[PDB]
Amino acid sequence: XYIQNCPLG
Amino acid sequence: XYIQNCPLG
Repeated sequence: XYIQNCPLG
Repeated sequence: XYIQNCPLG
C-alpha cells in the first residue's frame, strides 16, 4: 503493498 | 494488497 506501507519495494 | 491477502476487495 500500500502507499507508504509496501515492505517489498 | 497481495495474492489472497487483500481485505479491500
